[PDB]
Amino acid sequence: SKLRPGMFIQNSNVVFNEQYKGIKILGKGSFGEVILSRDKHTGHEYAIKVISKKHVKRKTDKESLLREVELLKMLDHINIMKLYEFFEDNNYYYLVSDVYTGGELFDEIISRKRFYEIDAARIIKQILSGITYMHKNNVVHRDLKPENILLETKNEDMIIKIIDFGLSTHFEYSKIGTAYYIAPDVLHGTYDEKCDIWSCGVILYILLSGCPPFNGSNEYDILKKVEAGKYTFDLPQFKKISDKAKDLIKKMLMYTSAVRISARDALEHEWIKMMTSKLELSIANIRQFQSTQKLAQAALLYMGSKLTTIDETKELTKIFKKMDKNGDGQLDRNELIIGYKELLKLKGETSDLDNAAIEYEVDQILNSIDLDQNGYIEYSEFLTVSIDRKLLLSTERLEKAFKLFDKDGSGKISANELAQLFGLSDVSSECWKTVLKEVDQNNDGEIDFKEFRDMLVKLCNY
Ligand SMILES: CC(C)(C)n1nc(Cc2cccc(Br)c2)c2c(N)ncnc21
Ligand SMILES: [Mg+2]
Repeated sequence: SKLRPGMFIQNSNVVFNEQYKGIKILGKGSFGEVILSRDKHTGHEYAIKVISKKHVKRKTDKESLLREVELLKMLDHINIMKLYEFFEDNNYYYLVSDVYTGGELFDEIISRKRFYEIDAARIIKQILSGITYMHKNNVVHRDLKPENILLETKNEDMIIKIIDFGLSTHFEYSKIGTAYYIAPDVLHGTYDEKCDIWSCGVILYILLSGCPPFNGSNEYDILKKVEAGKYTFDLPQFKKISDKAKDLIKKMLMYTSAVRISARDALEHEWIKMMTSKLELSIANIRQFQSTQKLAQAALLYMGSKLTTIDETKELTKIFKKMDKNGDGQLDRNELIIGYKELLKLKGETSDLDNAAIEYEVDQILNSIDLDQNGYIEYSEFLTVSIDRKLLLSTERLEKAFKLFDKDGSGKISANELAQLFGLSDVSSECWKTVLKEVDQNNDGEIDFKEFRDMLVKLCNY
């Protein structure tokens, strides 16, 4: 968790397979992190997903994965992520793909001023076209979420790009919005290509209403409704939505996979052929549903970072204690890096990419401190700044998620929305309510952002 999006590593000179030079971290996806990399010889830029062998187990043998890759390399579709190459070392699996500067689908949608029914039709059509092509070539996604649906460019020429296709069949860990889209076929272990239709049917339902078919402020609550398969159109949003659109959803959300509509039949459905041929939807509900998920995970990452950083601080202090032989408290720049590495060795786990992140971590803390030019640093001061910087980064991510959440709000969070946020964060109702008392002083039932953060801090303290 030492690699953040946007961070440059080209000074570190990290090379993958002796031909791909790491340059910029684009972020993190399924099973690993994605790194912008340039070809050492040609100069092509690529996106490389870095899956580590220690954190992520493999569900299949080495022969089957290679055959799957060779199949994915020969597949070309406008809505499917291109896979150029697969390789591995002692610590990582590497997947080389194209660079998509667009971003997630639901993010671009809630960044727009408004959303129409025709827009949702064009989006679904591209998705189904990609799913159809992959199904014809016997490839199943199994894990289709709005996170796995990107755009090629920042446009308008909207081009949907489906990613992580076929990765879930071979990989498994050894986020928060996954239970909404998972098919009952997968939950029963007996899945086929029809599960991707279910996932797409759920997305269409959300694109049209702004609300999940199978809702809940908790994974167990959501998965129970998915298991039941009981959904409805009893919403104010579906009152203006065409019967053609409802007919498509009904066919895609069939519990029995044999009865469930296929990808090509859905692509040739009456609703798509009419709406994408040659009425404005609730964008507020989509924005509410998306930002709530984003703010909730930002809350988890905040509390997660603060709590994790404390324990490693107590761990690095022990290590730095055994390195400070004169007891002056000052350590070398080289000694600080060694301490970080000895933390990993005592945990079993270093890699050159990992060593690069460590140096970057150390330097960024040293760049925040008025350094004495004797070459020595107080490690207590070092760890203190380390804590504050990680707290600062967590707040900035919290500010960005809140900005999206409060686009058309009163600047405050309700008491109900906290229940939805902390519910998805698996936080006990007795916990955040007791903290809400200390945070809300005028008993308004509503609180601003600073007060919301104070809650997260006090929760790490309870
Ligand atoms: C937003 C971010 C998480 C940084 N991401 N994720 C992917 C998807 C992806 C999926 C499988 C293998 C690779 Br390479 C890349 C991806 C991409 N293909 N291009 C640019 N960013 C990407
Ligand atoms: Mg010393």
